[PDB]
Amino acid sequence: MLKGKKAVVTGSTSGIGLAMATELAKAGADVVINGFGQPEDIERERSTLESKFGVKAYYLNADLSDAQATRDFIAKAAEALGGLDILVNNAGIQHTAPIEEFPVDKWNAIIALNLSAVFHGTAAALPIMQKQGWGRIINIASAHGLVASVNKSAYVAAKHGVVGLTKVTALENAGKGITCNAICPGWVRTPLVEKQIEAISQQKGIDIEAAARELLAEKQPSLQFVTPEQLGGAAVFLSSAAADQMTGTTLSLDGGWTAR
Amino acid sequence: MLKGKKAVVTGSTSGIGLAMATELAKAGADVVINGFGQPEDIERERSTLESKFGVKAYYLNADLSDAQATRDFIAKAAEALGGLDILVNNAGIQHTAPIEEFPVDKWNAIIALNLSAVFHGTAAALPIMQKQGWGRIINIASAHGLVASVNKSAYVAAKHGVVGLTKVTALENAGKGITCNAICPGWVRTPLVEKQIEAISQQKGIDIEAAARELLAEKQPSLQFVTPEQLGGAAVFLSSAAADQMTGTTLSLDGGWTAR
Amino acid sequence: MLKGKKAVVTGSTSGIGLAMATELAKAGADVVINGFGQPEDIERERSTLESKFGVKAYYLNADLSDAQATRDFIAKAAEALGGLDILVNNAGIQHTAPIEEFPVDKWNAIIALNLSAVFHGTAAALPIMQKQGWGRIINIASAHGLVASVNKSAYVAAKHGVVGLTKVTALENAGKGITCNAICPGWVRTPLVEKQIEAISQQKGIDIEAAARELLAEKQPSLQFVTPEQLGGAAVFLSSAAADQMTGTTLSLDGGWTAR
Amino acid sequence: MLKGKKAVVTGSTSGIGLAMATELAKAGADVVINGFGQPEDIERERSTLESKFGVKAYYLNADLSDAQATRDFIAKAAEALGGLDILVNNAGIQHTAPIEEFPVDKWNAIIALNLSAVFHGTAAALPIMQKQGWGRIINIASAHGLVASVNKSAYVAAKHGVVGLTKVTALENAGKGITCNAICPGWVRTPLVEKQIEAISQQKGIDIEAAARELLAEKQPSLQFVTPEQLGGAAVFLSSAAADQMTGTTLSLDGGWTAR
Ligand SMILES: NC(=O)c1ccc[n+]([C@@H]2O[C@H](COP(=O)([O-])OP(=O)(O)OC[C@H]3O[C@@H](n4cnc5c(N)ncnc54)[C@H](O)[C@@H]3O)[C@@H](O)[C@H]2O)c1
Ligand SMILES: NC(=O)c1ccc[n+]([C@@H]2O[C@H](COP(=O)([O-])OP(=O)(O)OC[C@H]3O[C@@H](n4cnc5c(N)ncnc54)[C@H](O)[C@@H]3O)[C@@H](O)[C@H]2O)c1
Ligand SMILES: NC(=O)c1ccc[n+]([C@@H]2O[C@H](COP(=O)([O-])OP(=O)(O)OC[C@H]3O[C@@H](n4cnc5c(N)ncnc54)[C@H](O)[C@@H]3O)[C@@H](O)[C@H]2O)c1
Ligand SMILES: NC(=O)c1ccc[n+]([C@@H]2O[C@H](COP(=O)([O-])OP(=O)(O)OC[C@H]3O[C@@H](n4cnc5c(N)ncnc54)[C@H](O)[C@@H]3O)[C@@H](O)[C@H]2O)c1
Ligand SMILES: CC(C(=O)O)C(=O)O
Ligand SMILES: CC(C(=O)O)C(=O)O
Ligand SMILES: CC(C(=O)O)C(=O)O
Ligand SMILES: CC(C(=O)O)C(=O)O
Ligand SMILES: [Cl-]
Ligand SMILES: [Cl-]
Ligand SMILES: [Cl-]
Ligand SMILES: [Cl-]
Ligand code: NA
Ligand code: NA
Ligand code: NA
Ligand code: NA
Ligand code: NA
Ligand code: NA
Ligand code: NA
Ligand code: NA
Ligand code: NA
Ligand code: NA
Repeated sequence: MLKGKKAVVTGSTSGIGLAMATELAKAGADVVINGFGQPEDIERERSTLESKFGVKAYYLNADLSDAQATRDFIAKAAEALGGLDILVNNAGIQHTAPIEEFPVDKWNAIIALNLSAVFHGTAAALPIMQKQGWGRIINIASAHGLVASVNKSAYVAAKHGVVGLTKVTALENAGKGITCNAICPGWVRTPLVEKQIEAISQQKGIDIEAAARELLAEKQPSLQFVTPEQLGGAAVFLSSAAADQMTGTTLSLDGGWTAR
Repeated sequence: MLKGKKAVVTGSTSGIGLAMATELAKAGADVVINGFGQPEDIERERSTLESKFGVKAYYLNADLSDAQATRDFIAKAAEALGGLDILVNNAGIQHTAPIEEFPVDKWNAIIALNLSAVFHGTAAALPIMQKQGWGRIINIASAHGLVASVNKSAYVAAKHGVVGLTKVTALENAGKGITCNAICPGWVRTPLVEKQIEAISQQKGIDIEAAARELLAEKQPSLQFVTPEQLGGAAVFLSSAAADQMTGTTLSLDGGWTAR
Repeated sequence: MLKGKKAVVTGSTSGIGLAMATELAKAGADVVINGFGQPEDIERERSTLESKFGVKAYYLNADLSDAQATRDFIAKAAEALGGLDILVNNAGIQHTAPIEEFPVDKWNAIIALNLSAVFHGTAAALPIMQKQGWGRIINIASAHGLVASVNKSAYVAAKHGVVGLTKVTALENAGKGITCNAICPGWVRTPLVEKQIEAISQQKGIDIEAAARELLAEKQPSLQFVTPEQLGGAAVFLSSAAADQMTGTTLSLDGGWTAR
Repeated sequence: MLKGKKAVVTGSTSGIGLAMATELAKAGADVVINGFGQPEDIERERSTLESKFGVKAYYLNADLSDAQATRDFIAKAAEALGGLDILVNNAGIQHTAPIEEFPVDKWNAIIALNLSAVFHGTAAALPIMQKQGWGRIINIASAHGLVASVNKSAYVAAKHGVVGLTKVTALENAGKGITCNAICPGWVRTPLVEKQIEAISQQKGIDIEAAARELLAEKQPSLQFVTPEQLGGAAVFLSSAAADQMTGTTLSLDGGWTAR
């Protein structure tokens, strides 16, 4: 249980981040959500976190590709919550192309969100955690923070960068009651992945589900998707006392991807 | 909760394994314990698992440096439990010396217990898990399955071997409902480590607790020990549904050791 | 021997890059050098590469923190050389501060040079190498592309990012006659490190050489610096036929840093 | 050049080890060879090392699955050579089967040769290298010392163990003029691999060369074999001055295997 804890989840209007916010709320944490989407859906998300799980929930819109907006977001989040115990740096994007064709603006956008926002969010959060002598920073990296695939230069670079940044954060705050770890998922069937399944299905002239199977077969030995719920469970474990001395490391939920 | 689950923990008469057995019993699992020690203490351990936590508990004595004894142990364990859902391959020993002075019999003993017993125990357990379509194999490796220190050739070799074996086990059983992962602790203050703290204290002419601090400072950035209870919590997480697609990987609870 | 080969070394007016350019020239390669410094020193460097080693050498000034300048540099380099066989992405900077004090502009500057320039330089070079069916891209990462230290968030993030980018580059160009690998040095006594030795010497109130010894003792088990000449040798090996099937990997010359 | 150096290569009657011995002899080293095979072929190998390359060469038969035989081999080798500068621990075997079907005797045989012989050979060599203040220990691990595949439990465990042992050796002898590193090949078309290509060809009902292509496609992005000659080149680089501060690490020549 995380009763009383104050959590922030970036990019929690969709996908993995939405499940993170849900699982933390179900554990008893008040939650700040963030991200893009339809305003009606976002407000329904916010209000149902409160009405289902009896916590406080706030939505703060911030484009975390902007450094100052990210730092201002963390301040506003901590003000809303009355503190900041758990930060989940989750927001991210993907774009696929070979390096020589990879758009410079897409490189910049992926580095800005998937890497730099993790730095800026961490930097803003840390003094709050340091003052109280407790904190969790949970970075959502990827299997692609540990290994590579073709046509994902920016994303692999960014995610490797997140794994490095995680280690530094941990070392700088070792023994302070603050841990920092990176959750490294394999394939999870969110909109980020559905776009790649569709692109495969076209390339190969197959139906969407045959394409999903081929995507899994190439990388993920279990031949099953990792679920957002599972990953929310992992974040809840990282937030627990059992994980007091788990810091600076990666937690891979990837169906065997990185074992081979 | 692991209500109804059937667990086996090797080397669970002391240290980390004793906490593993305790946490699994507290989660509702029936438990087979194993290891050396005073018979009066072992029977008190067994009986109090039952009387505290309302599960069944059995003690089976087996020297797991012997391959056939290890395989016979798993059979006897599964017969006692009426099945075998969770295997924790935990028993291990340590000996410190530079390579050219390292006793050949100690190399053999460390390889036999710390590596080969994990293979033989896994081999015996797997068909039971494969038939039922569910299982957890949880190998207790070390930070020394990922990095080295001086004067620990056999142990580092064995533990690296366990990390490799974990990956194979996972891959071979991917998608079958069976996962295999390695918990990689840093320093935990058990008798295995107390011997090294004492040897330091002599070498340096300091008291035992100053020696414990020096041991931590050299390797473990948090400057705190990992606890057996924490590691029992990690095993309980690995046994959970959230960890259905966590397989073939390492879970480091090491206070930052492997981050630097 | 690399007789006839056409090489480019970024940040080759100082330190490791200067030794890279020297060793490649000594092996018979024509060389484009790059970087900041005193014009008189740079021209002496250029002209003495030619007069000592009988190759052609060119200096192209480009601030590689600018993406378009980096891409324009590679074009100008290939035009000067009449081709482009070997690219050494070496230019880099360092800044030390804890995350919450780490200047946003320094984060941006380190990401731009130490990571993004590697992407932009690679992207520009690749089509030239792909057309000829041979190439070497040699990225100078660090031990800090594999592990972390305190107060080096941006640099560790960038260098981990370079290690990831290296892997992608390799995979995308597997079998094409092009390899991409990352050289990961430990401490090398260049101006980048002399600044840190000086900062230590002040912090600890010791002389510069006692500070150098303390810097080595903390991280580098050999207690010796890696030399620029050694690293130039490593680049010459990577450029050789023996390394035709060495791709996507790290070559650590670090006195044991990453072994522990 | 390694003129005057004294080298020992285990398992150098076939495959990678034969190329190791050849390249070291071509660099000017006297060489002790070792392994099984036809006596006429072995003597022709020995004598042609001498007649082609003008060095001394000796063949010492030792079954390195036996610890004392391994230690006695190193003594006899050093006596033949008049010293011992470079030790290449290369001899190894393979067997494929799922864990629950994996023969206990094959586990024991693979651990004994592929792991324990590396320990015993290292232990015997080290005092000779320590006394002279120079040495190279070059362990032939595998991609399977870093990652796993199915049906290779013993081999993956052993090779991970070699990677760990390499790190310890390096750390214990840091700064002494002795380095220890592990060469980690991908597929190399020796008899060890030809057996697996044949087993595939049967399983799939295809010709041998289509099977070789399928073997490469599954693991090795370059779609080319690594050659024994290349690996001999890598050993010659490790033996060079440029590699004085390369210690405790892995040198992967694997066509991209471990990048993904
Ligand atoms: N889906 C996978 O298979 C997978 C695997 C490994 C890691 N990841 C990582 O998981 C994280 C979540 O990804 P997902 O699959 O749930 O994707 P998703 O597209 O479902 O969700 C992305 C979330 O980030 C938000 N977002 C995007 N741009 C933003 C910006 N500039 N500022 C603030 N918010 C922004 C979106 O609105 C959304 O809430 C990402 O970091 C991704 O890299 C995903
Ligand atoms: N303590 C640490 O800091 C630490 C760190 C990393 C990993 N580990 C690993 O944790 C595991 C448990 O170690 P611990 O610190 O609790 O040590 P411990 O000495 O307290 O416990 C060892 C257990 O194994 C049993 N045992 C020993 N030899 C055996 C044999 N031949 N057959 C069956 N049982 C045997 C002992 O009786 C005891 O129950 C080991 O695998 C060890 O390598 C320990
Ligand atoms: N010295 C070490 O111990 C060490 C260890 C690991 C990795 N590295 C890496 O080695 C590489 C070289 O570092 P060094 O120690 O030789 O440092 P150095 O300061 O001696 O040399 C840096 C070189 O890069 C050039 N440079 C800097 N900013 C630039 C810009 N914007 N555009 C173009 N050129 C620029 C400099 O003019 C100089 O030629 C760097 O990538 C560094 O991260 C160094
Ligand atoms: N071929 C590959 O693709 C590949 C890939 C990675 C690593 N490796 C490793 O390379 C090394 C050499 O393998 P290879 O492919 O050249 O195989 P190989 O079968 O051609 O050669 C094996 C050598 O070891 C010798 N040998 C076997 N048993 C021995 C014993 N008990 N005592 C002494 N010598 C013994 C053999 O006689 C032979 O000289 C092995 O360690 C292997 O694990 C091979
Ligand atoms: C697996 C998935 C991710 O890493 O986000 C991908 O897009 O590669
Ligand atoms: C840390 C501890 C262990 O790995 O068991 C040790 O003995 O090194
Ligand atoms: C070792 C050195 C480097 O990585 O450049 C440092 O500044 O940490
Ligand atoms: C690649 C090869 C080896 O590792 O020896 C194999 O048998 O898997
Ligand atoms: Cl890929
Ligand atoms: Cl050490
Ligand atoms: Cl540090
Ligand atoms: Cl596999
Ligand atoms: Na709180
Ligand atoms: Na940003
Ligand atoms: Na059960
Ligand atoms: Na055994
Ligand atoms: Na390390
Ligand atoms: Na050329
Ligand atoms: Na740039
Ligand atoms: Na000699
Ligand atoms: Na042996
Ligand atoms: Na991999």
